[PDB]
Amino acid sequence: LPPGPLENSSAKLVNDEAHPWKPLRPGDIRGPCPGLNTLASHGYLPRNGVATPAQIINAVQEGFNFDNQAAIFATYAAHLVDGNLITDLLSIGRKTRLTGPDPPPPASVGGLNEHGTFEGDASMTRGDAFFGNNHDFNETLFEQLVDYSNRFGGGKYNLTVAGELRFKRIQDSIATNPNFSFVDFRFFTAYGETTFPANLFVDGRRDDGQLDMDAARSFFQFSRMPDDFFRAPSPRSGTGVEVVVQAHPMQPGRNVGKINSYTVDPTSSDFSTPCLMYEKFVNITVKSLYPNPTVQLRKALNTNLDFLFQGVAAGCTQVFPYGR
Ligand code: HEM
Ligand SMILES: *[C@@H]1O[C@H](CO)[C@@H](O)[C@H](O)[C@H]1NC(C)=O
Ligand SMILES: *[C@@H]1O[C@H](CO)[C@@H](O)[C@H](O)[C@H]1NC(C)=O
Ligand SMILES: *[C@@H]1O[C@H](CO)[C@@H](O)[C@H](O)[C@H]1NC(C)=O
Ligand SMILES: *[C@@H]1O[C@H](CO)[C@@H](O)[C@H](O)[C@H]1NC(C)=O
Ligand SMILES: *[C@@H]1O[C@H](CO)[C@@H](O)[C@H](O)[C@H]1NC(C)=O
Ligand SMILES: Oc1cccc2ccccc12
Ligand SMILES: Oc1cccc2ccccc12
Ligand SMILES: [Cl-]
Ligand SMILES: [Mg+2]
Repeated sequence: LPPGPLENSSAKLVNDEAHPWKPLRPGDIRGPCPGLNTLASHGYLPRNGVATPAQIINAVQEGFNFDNQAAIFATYAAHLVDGNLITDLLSIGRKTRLTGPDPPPPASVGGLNEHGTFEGDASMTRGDAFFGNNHDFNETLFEQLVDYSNRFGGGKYNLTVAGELRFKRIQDSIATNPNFSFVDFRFFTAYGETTFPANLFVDGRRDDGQLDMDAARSFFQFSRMPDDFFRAPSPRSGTGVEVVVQAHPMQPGRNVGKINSYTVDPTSSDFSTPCLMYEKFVNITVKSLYPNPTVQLRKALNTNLDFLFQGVAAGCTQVFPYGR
């Protein structure tokens, strides 16, 4: 079962004796998420970067005070499209035999590195998949984050910086990635993610939304908590996302095989239709990976889809692609 919320959600030291940072060993997997990467590199998750959904939910709550609903939604969304539903294992990065025997095509079980399932374009510190690497820390992109922090955040990363950088990244992908896609699930996650450094990488004794660049580099590049890092003082995920959207409101769309051809997609969900984002994720994205599953897969899909629905913001109706 998905873990419940923390019994005690106070700020506390999370870079502690039981959770030291260690460098990668051969075979250890890190991916496009600096949060999960850091949890793995401090042993909140298995240090090889392969974990169960329950391990992931417990780690994001314990290590960073990610809220339960967001933890559940993200984890089961990722697991459904990138994880092995039979073995209950998900790679936080590149596809690995460690997640076990694969299901039939067209399912990929590609880990979080898979492009276009969860991971997508206009990431802050990772390049678009089209440019060759959607997962490793990129120094040039991080230096741009520092520059935007200097220009809009007084040297710190905050929601104002997020609003400007989010837009810059979109516009750079429009200008250079002929395959740029910015619809549906990615349209939502691209905004929320930009709040996470301000909400979750800021020491919880401050919780002031102003992330310094030394801490930012430590998390984004080295998957390492600052010495003496306290987690956030209460559960939170994407609060302040409205600031980021309001800075430069966008419509969902994509380039259409050429640069500078961004074309709005009226079939995509947007922030006015959050339930549509959920329904399309299940009916189209998940169903297309598993169009006619065999018995054990069908049962695992339905279980994980029920868990996903627990993380859906209130008011949406559950959909059942494989029946009830
Ligand atoms: C709850 C389970 C989570 C999963 C499965 C997950 C997975 C992912 C994935 C696949 C991405 C790539 C999005 C992209 O293409 O840019 C991403 C982005 C990101 N995640 Fe998470 N994430 C989770 C929770 C968290 C938490 C708790 C934090 C912070 C503590 C966090 C911080 C970030 C950041 C900062 C980015 C954007 C990095 C960048 O653009 O350079 N995530 N996440
Ligand atoms: C919760 O944890 C905090 C910090 O570890 C501690 O001070 C407090 O006594 C615990 N109990 C409650 C209910 O806050
Ligand atoms: C290009 O976008 C398509 C969907 O429009 C996606 O299937 C594919 O993985 C993307 N390729 C790259 C390398 O960006
Ligand atoms: C990092 O991002 C920059 C700017 O988009 C790009 O030129 C470069 O190919 C990427 N990779 C490396 C290793 O810098
Ligand atoms: C970010 O920092 C800048 C400069 O200190 C400040 O003007 C702005 O109000 C801050 N934004 C947020 C959302 O804290
Ligand atoms: C998803 O499929 C369900 C039937 O299982 C249907 O009721 C619903 O309208 C569909 N949603 C979308 C957005 O296709
Ligand atoms: O927008 C989001 C909401 C909740 C969780 C997320 C995890 C990763 C990336 C984006 C997320
Ligand atoms: O309201 C939201 C919009 C987009 C992404 C989010 C991620 C987490 C939590 C809330 C989010
Ligand atoms: Cl919570
Ligand atoms: Mg990306």
